Amino acid sequence: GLMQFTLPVRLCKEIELFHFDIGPFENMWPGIFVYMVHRSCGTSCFELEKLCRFIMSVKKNYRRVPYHNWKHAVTVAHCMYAILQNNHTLFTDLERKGLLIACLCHDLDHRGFSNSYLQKFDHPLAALYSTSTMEQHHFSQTVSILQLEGHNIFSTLSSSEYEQVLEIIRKAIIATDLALYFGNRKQLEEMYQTGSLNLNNQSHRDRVIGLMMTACDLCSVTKLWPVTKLTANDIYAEFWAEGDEMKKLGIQPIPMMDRDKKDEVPQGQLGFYNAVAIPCYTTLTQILPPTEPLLKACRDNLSQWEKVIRGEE
Ligand SMILES: O=c1[nH]cc(-c2ccncc2)cc1CCc1ccccc1
Ligand SMILES: [Mg+2]
Ligand SMILES: [Zn+2]
Repeated sequence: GLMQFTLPVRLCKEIELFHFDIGPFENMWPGIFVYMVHRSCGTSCFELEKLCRFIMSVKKNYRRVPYHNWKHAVTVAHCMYAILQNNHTLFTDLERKGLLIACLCHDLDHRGFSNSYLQKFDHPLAALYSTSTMEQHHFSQTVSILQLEGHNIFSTLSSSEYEQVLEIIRKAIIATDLALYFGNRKQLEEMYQTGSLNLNNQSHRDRVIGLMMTACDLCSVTKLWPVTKLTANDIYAEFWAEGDEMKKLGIQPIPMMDRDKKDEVPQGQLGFYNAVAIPCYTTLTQILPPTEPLLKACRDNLSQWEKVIRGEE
């Protein structure tokens, strides 16, 4: 356990910031992840040999899709890490352990398609799981990987702690279903304004961790503009392939997914920042004030999209 992980100076400093980009070197992503677990949870919360084997099995089960890939998994885990490090005392030993793993695992074996497309195509996963289709799959793949010989990073936990951490991970991954986000934020909003929000209420924690998962999952909108803009290209590469596949089933896709309607991209972003990103990070800052930088960066990027529309770039 005397084996620390250390990053080069620039990464060591930049990694603490909400807008850190993990960079184009795939082979450094596992070290970045281990470094985040060690600083977030202690050097003592996982057997390194088991952690390393788990990370490489998780990596192996992300597919080579334009956006919902291994890079996304680590980007989302880094954002969660920035949140946990800026709210040290608000989270239990187990929550910290569970949530970084939840984030690395949250999109396992994603095929590049929405729950909507699964249902319309009539994929087997849509009969097996009627709602949060991909998200029940991702949690399923997580549990499968935990049961591979030498992969149970949670072996040291008491039997009850083990059930607590797998329940934190399960609610965490399900919460990445953006259809569940809207109600979840409205309830948190109401509960914080009426003053009822109580973090000793497990069901209240659940909702808050759900909102953090949405915040970490959407964190491309909180980066520096060139990262945000270039991540949007990869996001649209999947959306447009899905629209192509909708058209192949005889269905007109929503314009966001229709590569004929690229013209409408800037206005689509406006919609999304106003309907989703800004409310998400607004509510998140109200409940966890040290996450304000996510809201500020999101606001700057909305402003950058406004400039794109006004032909100023
Ligand atoms: O970072 C993201 N991750 C996921 C989403 C998303 C959109 C719709 N449904 C589910 C998740 C959008 C963004 C960024 C904003 C964005 C970029 C590109 C296209 C449209 C919106
Ligand atoms: Mg997902
Ligand atoms: Zn995701």
